[PDB]
Amino acid sequence: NGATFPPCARKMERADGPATVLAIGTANPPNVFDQSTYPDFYFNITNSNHMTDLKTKFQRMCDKSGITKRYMYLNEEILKANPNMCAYWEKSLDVRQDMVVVEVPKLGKEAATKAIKEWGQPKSKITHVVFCTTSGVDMPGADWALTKLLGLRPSVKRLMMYQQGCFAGGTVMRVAKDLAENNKGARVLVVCSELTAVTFRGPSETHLDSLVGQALFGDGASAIIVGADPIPEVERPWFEIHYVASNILPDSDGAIDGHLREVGLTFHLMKDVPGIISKNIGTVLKDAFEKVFGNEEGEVPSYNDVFWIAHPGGPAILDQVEQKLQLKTEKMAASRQVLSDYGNMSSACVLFIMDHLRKKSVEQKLATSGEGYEWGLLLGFGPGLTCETVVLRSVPLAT
Amino acid sequence: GATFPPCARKMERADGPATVLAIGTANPPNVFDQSTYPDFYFNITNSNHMTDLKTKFQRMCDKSGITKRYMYLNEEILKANPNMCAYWEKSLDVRQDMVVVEVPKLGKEAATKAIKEWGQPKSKITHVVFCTTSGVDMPGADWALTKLLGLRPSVKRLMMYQQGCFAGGTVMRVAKDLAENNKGARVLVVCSELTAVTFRGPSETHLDSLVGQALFGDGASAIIVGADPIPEVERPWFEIHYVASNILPDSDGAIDGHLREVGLTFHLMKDVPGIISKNIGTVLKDAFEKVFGNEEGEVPSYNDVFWIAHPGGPAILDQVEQKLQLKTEKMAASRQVLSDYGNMSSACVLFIMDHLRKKSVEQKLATSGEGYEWGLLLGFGPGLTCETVVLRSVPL
Repeated sequence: NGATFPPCARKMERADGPATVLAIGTANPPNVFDQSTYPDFYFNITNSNHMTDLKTKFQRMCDKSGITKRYMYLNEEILKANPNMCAYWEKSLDVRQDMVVVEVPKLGKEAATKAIKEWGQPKSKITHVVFCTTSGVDMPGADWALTKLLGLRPSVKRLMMYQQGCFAGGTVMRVAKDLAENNKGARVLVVCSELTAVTFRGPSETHLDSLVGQALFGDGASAIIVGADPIPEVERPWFEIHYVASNILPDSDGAIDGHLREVGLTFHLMKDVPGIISKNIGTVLKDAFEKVFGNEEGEVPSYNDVFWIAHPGGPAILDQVEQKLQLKTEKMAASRQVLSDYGNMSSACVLFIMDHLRKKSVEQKLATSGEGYEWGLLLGFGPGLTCETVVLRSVPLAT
Repeated sequence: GATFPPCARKMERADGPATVLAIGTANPPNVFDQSTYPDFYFNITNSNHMTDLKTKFQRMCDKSGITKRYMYLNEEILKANPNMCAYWEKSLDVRQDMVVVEVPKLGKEAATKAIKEWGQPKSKITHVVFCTTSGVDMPGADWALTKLLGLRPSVKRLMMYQQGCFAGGTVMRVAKDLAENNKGARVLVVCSELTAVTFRGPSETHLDSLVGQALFGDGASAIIVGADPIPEVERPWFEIHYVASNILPDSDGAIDGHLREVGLTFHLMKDVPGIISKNIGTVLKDAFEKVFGNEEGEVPSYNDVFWIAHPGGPAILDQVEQKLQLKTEKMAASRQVLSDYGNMSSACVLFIMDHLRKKSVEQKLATSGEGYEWGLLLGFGPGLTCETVVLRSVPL
């Protein structure tokens, strides 16, 4: 028998509208690093100035990175007091953990305070917390730590996403979607907070993929408030989450691997990451657009007629996706702007881009929060090789 | 505040409650008798000179409520790794080498059993939730499990790392929203825990680390969760109706865990059984109001629901029983798993769920929950976090 007790009404009432972004806040550590002269600083502080050839290669990596500056919790004083972090391969995890278990929820709190202020509702209305970081682990997690720092209700429903990597900006959108939609009244605080203190290390002539990481990764935290059924005249919608998908791309074993070791977090590239992403992105998107839009003539937007939020893992990914899909160069502009101003902040990146997109749209008096377009994409890429796809709708603006 | 015109939900949602459709479990092959574990433990850590500490540990084991545990570790592995037999040696790297391979492996064993019971093609799994407190890696154990099972590369994964002992409740809360908000979703949930990250030699000045050595065992459990079971094809066992999370008052620092170069370290700083047992009544009173209302004759007593309680240790079960005035039968299923397996962290509560339905079938009871319609699943861990889940059984 597949017998069951008599049905009862859904005991936890669900919402009816789509999960909606209601506020966005961001924060970065206070130490600014100009990319043009980062090689000078980096080879000085790692006591590596005798590696003249390797410094030239690193100057090339920095010059070609698409990054103008980065923010970091680390500075010269902290690094000098921790020589094991300045070496390429010395036991360090303990001091790295000591830093990030405190500083990632601290930075997350700064971003969350800004999101909550914009939202304009009292903190006690937050029912769910999603915390995402690739920088350290602890028990209780950063989610608990953030709850304490902000003074949220002790009954918030928390989800702690540790050690996930660069695609997880897409993942948290996918997680928040179901939380918000399946729970009437739920208001989800999503915080992504990333610090390079776990990955910073000195240079090695035989590990150029680890060196690329030293040129690309920067610090940042972003926070959003997600809910369904926004309260009219009280809350303000900015983006709607309509579709989510995840894909391990074909032939991509080992493309991006990271290991938490006694020497800290190591970062490995072993496949042509921009090549794998660009080779497969068309089928990923074609499937997503079919699910969202169907396929009747004149009903499916062209890729040039949606807004783009693409994780800028490096400039080559954006370049090769733009080439493969024949995007006009303005499509990737917002994603490139955040790469320029902040570098690769791992999971936090895509929310910085989302914030930049709406703020530029308002300033330039465009017809929507997504550059004048109704529909858009948010894409995360990372270990797997995992591609996270999110189809969004903007909101109309007065032009 | 304007929006575009509303449209129908683009990913259709389900209508019924999230339902447990299958359960499978698995344990490493090395069995450890709890009565003689102090002999084994003090020998393999070369600590036989700590005569008074061993007496203390024999007492802890005698009173643990545990008869046996399963572990990936054994004498051979431990002799090859003296840095794990010391109290405080750099070891993380070898611990990680073990658990990044072995926790998805053990999870795959439990998952294959769940999937076989479920009876549906594995390509029908749409989501994976992987939960562990044993190691971290990128890609994570969710990706590894997906590869080992041959699941569809488009499965939507949720990787829950470094969670701790409450997370068996957390994954029920996560699976609920995944299943209910997505028509057709079938969620593979796996909890897999290995003591290789926490095992270490004894210290006469850190008795709380000695607690973990007496209580923690290894295991993995897997469930298939979905809403709207396919008629005459899938078989419901339990329904998820209500979930809540609470950080209990005055519990700051009661249970901390840190991942260090010496592995995962375990710290107890307040009266954990006391904090849980003194605050659980308020938590459950709230959940029962939300689920059943406040009307005379409408709300079941705690004695008239089935219990699935994370057996962090015997004192938690004993004090919850006393503070809530439970008859002794209520904690029996939870105590049975503690006896047969020890504290398997997040995986425990799903072992208890499996035992409960299996004992119900073999004893020809009226429901999959010991004959009771409504039940509770509780997880407890760092925070101090209490995860509460109200379940419904099915008639038998």
